[PDB]
Amino acid sequence: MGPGFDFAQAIMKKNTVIARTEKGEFTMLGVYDRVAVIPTHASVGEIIYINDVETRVLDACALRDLTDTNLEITIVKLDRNQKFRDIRHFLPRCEDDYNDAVLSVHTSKFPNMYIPVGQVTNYGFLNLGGTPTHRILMYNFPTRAGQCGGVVTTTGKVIGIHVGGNGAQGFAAMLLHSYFTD
Ligand SMILES: Cc1nnc2n1CCNC2
Repeated sequence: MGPGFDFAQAIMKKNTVIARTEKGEFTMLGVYDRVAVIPTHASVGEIIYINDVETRVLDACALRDLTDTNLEITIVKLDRNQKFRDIRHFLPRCEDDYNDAVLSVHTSKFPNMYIPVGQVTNYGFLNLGGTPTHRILMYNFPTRAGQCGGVVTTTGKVIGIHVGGNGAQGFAAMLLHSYFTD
């Protein structure tokens, strides 16, 4: 409907896939080449389904800050026959707060969904389903089961991936440019 949705739509159409693990279906953001991100609670194994295609996982690391605290981001390298559009130039370099964000989701259950979540706080520390977690972004929208992995964007920036909520607020793990230097 406007410039926020236009940026979000561009990321969803070219840079997302449907990832299925033994823990369910997730929005998965492709970042560059065969490299994508997914919430660590997806529990990525040796084999993952990508748009219902059986895919070998070539390498996978969980992201953790230098305090040895969970960031809730898993980076995955897929044995896929096609590269993603490189979107690393849309990743912020530093922790920040934001105006006017959209949360975008694409699953079997929630196809082509775009939520205007408004203002995004650099919240920092969150106890996330019992796990101390750093670099959390917070927005005042009552997000639900099915939205994990959902991509959080502003006009010009891909800022995070949705990892939880409490029924009043939603929470996203920051994406930073330094996670994806090759
Ligand atoms: C690409 C990339 N960046 N960090 C990681 N990877 C794939 C292997 N695991 C960790």
